[PDB]
Parts: sequence; C-alpha cells; structure tokens
Amino acid sequence: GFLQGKKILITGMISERSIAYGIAKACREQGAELAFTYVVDKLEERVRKMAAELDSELVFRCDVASDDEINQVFADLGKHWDGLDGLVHSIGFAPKEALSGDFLDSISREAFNTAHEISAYSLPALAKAARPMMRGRNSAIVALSYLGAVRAIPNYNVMGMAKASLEAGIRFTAACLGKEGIRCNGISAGPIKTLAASGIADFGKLLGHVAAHNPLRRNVTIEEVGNTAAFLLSDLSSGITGEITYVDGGYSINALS
Amino acid sequence: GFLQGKKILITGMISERSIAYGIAKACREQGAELAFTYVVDKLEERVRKMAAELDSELVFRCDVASDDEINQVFADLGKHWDGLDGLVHSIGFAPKEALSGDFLDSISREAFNTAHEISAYSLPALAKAARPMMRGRNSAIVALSYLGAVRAIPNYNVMGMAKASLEAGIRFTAACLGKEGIRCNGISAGPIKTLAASGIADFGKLLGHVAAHNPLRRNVTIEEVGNTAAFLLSDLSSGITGEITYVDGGYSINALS
Amino acid sequence: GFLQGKKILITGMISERSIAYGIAKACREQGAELAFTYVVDKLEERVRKMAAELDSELVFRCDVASDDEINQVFADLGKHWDGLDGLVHSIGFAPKEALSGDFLDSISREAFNTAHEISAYSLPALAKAARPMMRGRNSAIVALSYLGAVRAIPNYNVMGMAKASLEAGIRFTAACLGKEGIRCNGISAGPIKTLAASGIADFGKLLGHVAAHNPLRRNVTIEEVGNTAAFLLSDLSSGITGEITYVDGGYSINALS
Amino acid sequence: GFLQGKKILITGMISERSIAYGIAKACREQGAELAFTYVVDKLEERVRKMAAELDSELVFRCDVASDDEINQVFADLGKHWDGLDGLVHSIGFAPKEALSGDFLDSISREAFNTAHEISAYSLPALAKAARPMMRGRNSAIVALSYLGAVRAIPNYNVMGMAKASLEAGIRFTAACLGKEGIRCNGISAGPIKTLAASGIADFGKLLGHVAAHNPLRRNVTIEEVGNTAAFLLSDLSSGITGEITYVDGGYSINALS
Ligand SMILES: NC(=O)c1ccc[n+]([C@@H]2O[C@H](COP(=O)([O-])OP(=O)(O)OC[C@H]3O[C@@H](n4cnc5c(N)ncnc54)[C@H](O)[C@@H]3O)[C@@H](O)[C@H]2O)c1
Ligand SMILES: NC(=O)c1ccc[n+]([C@@H]2O[C@H](COP(=O)([O-])OP(=O)(O)OC[C@H]3O[C@@H](n4cnc5c(N)ncnc54)[C@H](O)[C@@H]3O)[C@@H](O)[C@H]2O)c1
Ligand SMILES: NC(=O)c1ccc[n+]([C@@H]2O[C@H](COP(=O)([O-])OP(=O)(O)OC[C@H]3O[C@@H](n4cnc5c(N)ncnc54)[C@H](O)[C@@H]3O)[C@@H](O)[C@H]2O)c1
Ligand SMILES: NC(=O)c1ccc[n+]([C@@H]2O[C@H](COP(=O)([O-])OP(=O)(O)OC[C@H]3O[C@@H](n4cnc5c(N)ncnc54)[C@H](O)[C@@H]3O)[C@@H](O)[C@H]2O)c1
Ligand SMILES: Oc1cc(Cl)ccc1Oc1ccc(Cl)cc1Cl
Ligand SMILES: Oc1cc(Cl)ccc1Oc1ccc(Cl)cc1Cl
Ligand SMILES: Oc1cc(Cl)ccc1Oc1ccc(Cl)cc1Cl
Ligand SMILES: Oc1cc(Cl)ccc1Oc1ccc(Cl)cc1Cl
Repeated sequence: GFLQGKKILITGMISERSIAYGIAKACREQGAELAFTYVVDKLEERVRKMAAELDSELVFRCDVASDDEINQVFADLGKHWDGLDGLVHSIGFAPKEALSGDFLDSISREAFNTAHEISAYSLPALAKAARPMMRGRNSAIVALSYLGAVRAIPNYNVMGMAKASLEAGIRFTAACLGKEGIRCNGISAGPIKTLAASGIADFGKLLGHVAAHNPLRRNVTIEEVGNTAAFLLSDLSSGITGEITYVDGGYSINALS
Repeated sequence: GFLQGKKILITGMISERSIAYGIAKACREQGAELAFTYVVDKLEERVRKMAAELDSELVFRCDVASDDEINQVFADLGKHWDGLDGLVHSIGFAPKEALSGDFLDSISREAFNTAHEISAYSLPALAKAARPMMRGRNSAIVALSYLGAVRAIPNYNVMGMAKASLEAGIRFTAACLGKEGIRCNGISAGPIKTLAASGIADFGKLLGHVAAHNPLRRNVTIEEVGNTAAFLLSDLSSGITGEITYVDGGYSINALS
Repeated sequence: GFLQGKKILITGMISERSIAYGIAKACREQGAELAFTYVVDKLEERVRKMAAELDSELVFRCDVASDDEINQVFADLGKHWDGLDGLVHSIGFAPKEALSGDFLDSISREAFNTAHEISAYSLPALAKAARPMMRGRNSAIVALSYLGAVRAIPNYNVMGMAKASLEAGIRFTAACLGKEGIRCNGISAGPIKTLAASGIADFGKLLGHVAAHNPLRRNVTIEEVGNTAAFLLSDLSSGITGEITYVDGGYSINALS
Repeated sequence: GFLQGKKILITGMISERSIAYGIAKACREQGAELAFTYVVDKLEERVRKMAAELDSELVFRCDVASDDEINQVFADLGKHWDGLDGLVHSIGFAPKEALSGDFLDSISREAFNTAHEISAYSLPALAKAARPMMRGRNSAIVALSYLGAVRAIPNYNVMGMAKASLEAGIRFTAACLGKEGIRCNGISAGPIKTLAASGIADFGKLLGHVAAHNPLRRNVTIEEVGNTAAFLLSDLSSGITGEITYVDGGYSINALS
C-alpha cells in the first residue's frame, strides 16, 4: 500500500457519493490512517459512521467560515497525531440561486463573497492552520477544482471565479510551502453526481455532454478521482507541486468531437 | 480614428502614470468620447482636470465597494449618453500588509475578501450595471489583470487569487453577453510603476527582473497597454471575446532566459 | 490609418476567401504597402491580379520547401524596399489523406514530415531569411495557427502536431528576435471556409459546431482575422510578442455551452 | 504492487542515469514485467545487462528512424507476450549544433526534420505499431516532454518545437485510442543530468537555475519521474488521458522567485 504510515485529514465527506468518500476509500486501501471533518452538528453521526467503516474514530466539526473552528481542528487532531502527512480539501459552496441561468443576472456581491470565502479562501486557511503539523514531514495537500476555473460553462457561474481563485491558491501555497516539505496540488475532476452537483442548474446535461464527448466516452468515478488524490498525497508524487491534474477522461483536451 | 464617436467609460484614472490614463489617451487619439469615475471625493478635482485635458466633462464618483454607487454612475451617465460603447475596468485593491512576505503568514480572511471584492467582483458588477446601456451596440469591456493569476509570484500573494477570479470573470462575462453584442476581454500587463504598484513589497525588483528577462528586454508602457485596450474596445477586435492578451513584452512565454 | 508607412510581405493569398486576403485588405485599409508570394507558377497571374487591386506590383514565387526560393524572395524584395516592417505567415500543408479519419491510421512518417516542414519550419525559415531586412525596424511577424495545436480535434490529425510546433516556433522566434526590434505573434483563428479548409474531412461540421457553441454564436470572418493581424503588425501592439491571440469568437474559452 | 503482472515495453534506457531507467525500476517495484528497446547494436549488451537486473530477458533493437524496426519490435515481442499493457516513450534527438546559441542561426531544415521525426513522430509511430497488442486491455502509453514545448528557453531551440509537436501528439493519440481502452499521457520533467542532457549548451546552468527557483528548491529525480510514469501506466490513473503532468518541482508554475 503506497500510503502506509501516512496520516491524512479529509474534509467534505458527507455521503458515499462524495468525492471525499472516494478519496477516503482509495487512501485507506493504500494503508493511510484517516481523520475527517464535517460542517455542522446535524452531520456528525453520519460522518462518524462512514469514518468507522474506514477504520477511523477521528472526526471534527469544521465550518471553514470560522477561523476558530479551523484552528481548533488541528489543536484537537494534534492530541492524537504527531504530525499530518496529508490534507484533502474537498469542499465548496455558493448559494444555489447564483448557479442558475444568466451569469450576471444571477450574481450578487454577497453570493460572490460567500462562494470565494468557502470555496477558495478555505484552501490557504486550512493550509495555514495545518502548517505546524505538516512542515518538515514531506507532506501534501490536495484540493478539488473544476473546469469552470479556466472555461466559461453554463450555470456554474460565480463558482468558476471561485475555482480560478482556488487554483491560483494552489500555486501560491505550493510556492510558499515547497521549501519546508509540503506539496500542494489540485485535481480538476469531471462531472460526478454528488449531493453538491444538484446545486448546479442542468447538471444532468453537463454530465451527459462530457460522457458523449471525452476521449474515454464515459464519465469518471469517485474511485478514479480518489486514486489520483491518493497518488498526489503519496511520496510517489514527491516531484509534483502546484499542479492541476485533470481527471475528466480527457474532456478538457478534446474539442469538436 | 478607429473609435470615432464611440462613448467609453473609464475607471481607475488617478494620475498620468495610471494604466487607465494610457487607455484614455489612446482611446481619445482614436476619436472616442470619454467619461470617467473616481473612487473618493478627495480625487474629484484631479480627475476632472485630467478628464478636461482629454476633452471630457463627464466624471462620476464610484467606489466599487458600493452597489449603490456603481448603479448610480450609469443612471447619471445615462442623462448625457443614450448608450455606452466601451467600459474599462482598471481598478484593484488589497491591504498592503497582505502583499508583503510569506503568502500564508500575510493572508487573512478579511484581506482575501477585500481583495476579491474590489479586484474581481467589480468586473461582473460593472458589466451588470452597464448592461442596459451597452447591449445591442456591438460594444466592449476591457479589464486589467496580471500574471499572478496563473503563476505564483513573490509578494503579490492574495492579489494573484483575485486576478485569477477576475480572468474567469472575463470568460464568464464574455459567454454571458456575447449573444447581446457585448464583448469582454482582458489585458495581462507587465509591471509598470504606478501608484498602486508601491503596495507590492519589493516592486522595484520585480520591475527590474522583467526588463532583464523578457524577449523585448524592457518593460512595457501605459501607451502600449492603452493601444491594446483601444483595439479591444473597437470593432477591429469584433472576433475576439473572453481573451486575456499579454502586454508584457513576452515575459510570460519565456523561461530560464 | 495605423499602418501608414509600413511595408508588409504577405504569404498565402490564393483567392478572395484566403485568410491572407483578409489580412491584405485590412492592412491596405490601414495604409500599408504590400508585397506577396505565391507557391507555384500556375498561381502567378491570379495573385498578381489580386495584388494589383491592393495597389501592389510586388509578387514573388516562394515554395517554402526551398531555402533557395525563400532567400531569393528577400533578395528580390530588397531591390525595392529599404527594409521590411511586416511579415505574414499564412501557409500550411499536409497531404489530404492524413486529415481524414482515425489519427493513427491516417498518419505516416512522410505526411508528418511534410506537414511539419511546410506548416511549422517555414515560420523560423522565413523569419531567418527576413531577419536582415526586419531587424532594427520595430517590425513584426504574424503567423496563423489553429486550436488543434492545443486540443485534439477530429480529422485535423497531424496538422495539430504541426500547429503545436508552429506555436512553439512563434515563442522561440519572439525570444530570439525581441532585443533587435522584431516581434513575432500568432493568431489562432476559428474555422473559415477557405480553399485549404476542404482538405479537412468533415470541415462543414467543425464550422457548424463552432457557430452553435461559441460566445458570439457565429463564426469569425477573414476581416476579423485580418484586422487582428493588422493590429499585431502595427506599432499599436509594440508591447506584445510571443503571443497567440484567439480570433474564434470566444470558442476556445467556452465549454459545455 | 499496482502494476502486478502488467507487461510494459520501455524505450530509451541507456544508462542508470536515464529517465527510462527510473521508470523501469519504478514499474518493476510495482510488479510489472518489462521489455526494452535499444537504438543500435553497440548498446545491446549494456541494455541486456540492465534489463537482466530488472528481471527481463526481452530486449529488441529499435531505431525510431526506421518504420521497419519499429514494427519488427512488436512482431518479435508478440512471440513472447500475448498483449501489451504499457508503452513508454523516453527518447529524443536533435543535432547538437542546433541546441547551442541563437535559435534562428542554429536552426536548419535538416535539424528541424530530424528533431521532429525522432522526438515527436516516434510517439504516434510507436502507438500505431503497438495498437494491435494494446487495444482492449485498459492499457496505457507515457511519453516524456519538457517545458520548451510551451515556453521559449535558451539553447533548447528547435527541440522546443519538437516537444510541442509531441504534446499535441499525446492529445491526438489519447483522443484516437480512448474508445479502445488505451490511454496516452505525458510527463514534462524538470532538468536531470542524463547522457542526452549534455547536447544542450550550458545545461549545467539550466539545471542550477531550476533548483534555485522552483517551489521545492531542488531538482527532481528519475525516481520521481519514474513513480509518476508507473502511476500513469497503472489502472489507478484510468480517469486520466491526454494529460501533461509536470514533474519539475513546481518550476513551471512559479515566476519571479
Ligand atoms: N461532483 C463533481 O462533479 C465535481 C467536479 C469537480 C469538482 N468538484 C469539487 O469537489 C469538491 C467536493 O464536492 P462533491 O461533488 O464531492 O460534493 P459533496 O456535496 O459530496 O461535498 C461538498 C462538501 O462541501 C462541504 N462544505 C460546504 N460548505 C462548507 C463549509 N462552510 N465548511 C466546510 N465544509 C463545507 C459540504 O458539507 C460537503 O461535504 C468540491 O470542491 C467541488 O466543487 C466536484
Ligand atoms: N502597474 C502595473 O504594473 C500593473 C500590471 C498589471 C495589472 N495592473 C492592474 O492595472 C489596474 C490599474 O492599476 P494601475 O497599476 O494603473 O494603478 P493606479 O494606482 O494608477 O490605479 C489603480 C486604481 O484602482 C482604483 N481603486 C482602488 N480601489 C477602488 C475602489 N474601491 N473603487 C474604485 N476604484 C478603486 C484606484 O483609485 C486607482 O484609480 C489594476 O487592475 C492593476 O491590478 C497593473
Ligand atoms: N480557414 C480556417 O478555418 C483556418 C483556421 C485557422 C488557421 N488557419 C490557417 O490559416 C493559414 C491560411 O490558410 P487558409 O485557410 O487561408 O487557406 P488558403 O488555402 O487560402 O491558404 C493556404 C495557403 O498555404 C499555401 N501553401 C501551401 N503549401 C505551400 C508551400 N509549400 N509554400 C508556400 N505556400 C504554401 C497555399 O498556396 C495557400 O496560399 C494556414 O496556416 C491555416 O492552417 C486556417
Ligand atoms: N534529462 C532531462 O532533463 C529531461 C527533461 C525533460 C524531458 N526529457 C526527455 O526525457 C526523454 C529521455 O531522455 P533522458 O534525459 O533520459 O536521456 P537519455 O540520454 O538517458 O535517453 C535518451 C534516449 O533517447 C534514445 N534515442 C535517441 N535517438 C533515438 C532513435 N533514433 N531511436 C530510438 N531511440 C533513440 C537514446 O538512445 C537514449 O536511450 C527524452 O524524451 C528527453 O527529451 C529529459
Ligand atoms: O464544483 C463542482 C463542479 C461540478 Cl461539475 C459538480 C459539483 C461541484 O461542486 C459544487 C457545485 C456547486 C456547489 Cl453550490 C457546491 C459544490 Cl461543492
Ligand atoms: O495588479 C498589479 C500588478 C502589478 Cl505588477 C503592479 C500593480 C498592480 O496593481 C495593484 C497592485 C497592488 C494593489 Cl493593493 C492594487 C493594485 Cl491596482
Ligand atoms: O489549419 C486550418 C484549420 C482549419 Cl479549421 C481550416 C483550414 C486550415 O488550414 C489548412 C487545413 C488543411 C491543410 Cl492540408 C492546409 C491548411 Cl493551410
Ligand atoms: O529534452 C530534454 C530536456 C532537458 Cl532539460 C534535458 C535533456 C533532454 O533530452 C534531450 C536533450 C537533447 C537531445 Cl539532442 C536529446 C534529448 Cl533526449
């Protein structure tokens, strides 16, 4: 197992459809020891149960809107773990009304701020809070992004701006932390039916177009995303930092198919 | 000239060193009629005086932190102009402390929020507010970005995340408005000594490195940026939308020089 | 006219549908003086006639397969002109059989070599031969490329590899010549029905998909490409080198529309 | 390991410094069965000896200048293996004189043709020749590229054009073969002292600049490149095709460091 001895904190696992669940399962299959966060109290039981199936009893509340909660996660986790080898950012949010229809009609200052704070700022915020536990460990951060960072896409709207901010965040974090032995990389995943995906108007059509038009002629799975994250969290990828890797069956590199 | 009679609103002109001044002068040279905004009352006289030299008496206060002020500009401008042919976004802000030293140490939630709101959200906010005046005119929007959008750069820090958000904003705005006959493009300018540039720690060294390492072996001018904006505002560029054009003397495409 | 006093050599003009014709017409409208090349003797009369309508009697044979013919163009042109301010590369070739159907089935060593030699090597070959006439003149080179450089596209096949080589050629030429006052830029044009376009199997479908899916919801014109080339050949673009500018109505920056 | 029983053909292994050696060792560590090619008879013994240390007695001559030799490899290999799961392209060549000094002065038609034929065409040529043995196996191809594909770099010169062609080749091969269950990906490696590296004028300074300026503040190893190739050859990367992955310690995403 190529993550033997790695201790990895995973955000964003709320169901077995979650990308973070695929990541968790892939990492555990490679021998990682896991810990998890959940955004609100209502989810605690569900997440503890999934964590238990993945051999973990380390679960912490963390709304990334809160610097106090972010910092408290690492304080609490630090009582159990000497250091942190892996950090998975698999979280995003924007108000549903901002992800439907005309980009300018649907945008607002408040939706823009929320989308960026939760979807983009949270990466440097978590990296910063994790830094004492991660530095010097030859450790790694993986964050999830989407093609909307670099292409205009119907309905994704302000989340595209937030993902672009996130990808730049990945690059700046990588440049910041590389000398102290922390890597930071992104996965730009193709569409996958998850709980959050239903917030994007006409998600079913995005999903269908990609399967019809990508080189693989099918959509990717949370196992495929998960195995890629596991690689990027492992010492196998020690030469790679500041990279965005596309796990979309080649969709982004194809045109007019 | 190739903007003869075109009516263009320009943000961000605060001195004769401003990129927006170079844009203004370039547009006026091609026959455009201009109007201007200024962030606070303390600048009104200075901006009115520059505007007068460019044959304009149309000057409006606009802090892009304020949706009221943004929308009031177009209400007031609309008393003079029956439509708007061009809109120039040449504005940015982040707290100076966030643009000095280690990326994660210098970042904060509040600095992130400010940087994104003023530097990135302001593009769709202005596009949205201008839309009734611009649509159906084969009109155009130009916004100013920087390499920090797509590369990690020392000291630019959180402004890089904001510029990435901005460039995605340009793409989404272009996709949104293209059917209505409004284009939206970006210029990624090389470093230029402007008032805002002094907010970046060690800007003088950044400026020097580019001149020593780009294909042209010199920095670009506000006239060069300005002429590019004039082109992108004109019907000559009617086949171009959602584009980021580098006016950095080739710096971005060079390595190891 | 922003090309007043500019002397520009244009390759590739074989009919009034040619991209090079749109370039020629756009440049002449801005006051440029023109000269032209043609690949074989059979075309001489047709090209001389088009050149005459554009106020030029300077027409030279040039098969870019031949170093002797390339060099002879500048020797001959140098009898009339003191220097050369603009050079337009608007030429490409690959055997038709290599641009139909399965990429690997259709490729061959010989087709690959031809495609690259004529479509890609010709840019540095012409730049190199033109260099004595262009250096120190604040002059400029523009070459035409296509999205196949950076995306896989059905049927374009080995021409995509040649266009990628070309775009790198543009970057290396820009880096090479920038200090001596020669710029080199590319235009990646959207699909346009030209003589050469019929060599691509199912070109009509490419053309239709782009018009249905790009931000402008229409294809671009040779006037739009031409006006962009005119800008890139003019002193207005003096801050820009090594750049690929997309004149495809935003097609490349849109996805899933 | 994650390549257990997978049969992988590796080109380009000429010494223990070779990138292909790092790939070979990484694949063998994950359980792969290997076979190898060598360019000329003079190398046969050296390569057989390295192959033996990696538990292989399958070694074949292959100068990729020769379509006969390329196709003969798979005919001969096919006597031992009923199919092929992995193919590694780790080969390049250009005349040394073309990789020294001014790009245009050093280039020639013949050097361009050689560089592209050996460095770029060889990827689709090998993919094409391997296709009967690879299809239907959920198999994979990996090829090695360099930053010169997408940035101008001193002295790398015409090899940059060839690498750009190669990367497009990777994209087109991926699009071509995806339905048949063959993936094709690239690794853009940072500088590593190998035999071929000495062909680049002033390679030692290039190597030094990267270590001084990348996020990791060091150069990558053939083990790091190798482990990445092993991942891209394995079913773990089944969601990834047509991708270029940077294993350069973040060099490409950094600027002005
Ligand atoms: N599903 C896809 O097609 C897809 C494609 C590309 C990228 N992504 C990205 O993958 C990541 C995971 O999304 P997913 O599709 O697995 O959806 P998901 O709904 O399974 O997970 C989204 C997670 O974000 C968390 N979250 C939201 N607001 C939060 C806050 N304030 N604090 C902490 N956590 C918060 C949610 O609780 C949830 O666990 C996201 O970044 C998403 O943008 C998804
Ligand atoms: N100077 C450079 O090297 C350079 C390079 C690339 C991009 N840019 C970008 O060019 C644009 C113009 O900056 P410049 O360098 O000409 O500097 P400048 O200081 O002349 O202009 C910056 C402008 O931003 C305006 N601004 C700041 N906060 C504002 C607010 N809340 N509301 C409205 N306006 C506000 C300022 O009043 C000022 O007019 C910016 O987007 C900057 O990021 C500059
Ligand atoms: N039409 C399009 O949709 C489109 C889109 C993007 C890029 N381009 C590019 O635009 C450029 C011009 O093509 P076009 O579409 O106007 O077609 P065109 O047929 O009008 O021009 C192609 C030209 O290439 C010339 N040529 C071919 N082999 C030559 C040789 N050995 N020596 C000298 N000249 C030679 C032809 O004689 C012809 O003049 C090409 O580089 C093409 O790849 C075209
Ligand atoms: N070393 C680096 O810094 C570096 C960085 C990025 C990419 N690369 C690429 O990695 C690959 C491997 O090179 P390396 O650096 O390991 O050097 P190397 O010298 O160990 O390997 C180069 C190989 O190319 C083979 N080759 C050359 N001409 C050939 C022909 N006609 N037919 C068949 N094989 C031929 C050589 O025999 C040799 O085995 C190349 O594609 C190179 O461009 C190298
Ligand atoms: O980023 C995503 C991209 C896709 Cl294709 C599908 C789901 C995604 O994830 C989200 C989408 C919308 C919201 Cl409000 C929150 C999240 Cl996490
Ligand atoms: O974005 C920029 C990039 C450069 Cl190289 C120089 C100046 C720039 O403009 C700014 C820099 C810092 C702040 Cl706080 C505000 C602005 Cl407008
Ligand atoms: O590059 C092109 C791209 C497009 Cl969409 C249309 C035409 C193009 O130009 C060519 C296509 C094929 C051949 Cl054989 C030669 C040339 Cl010049
Ligand atoms: O592509 C490369 C890039 C780097 Cl930084 C180092 C070595 C490389 O490999 C080569 C360099 C020159 C020649 Cl002639 C052949 C090969 Cl294989």
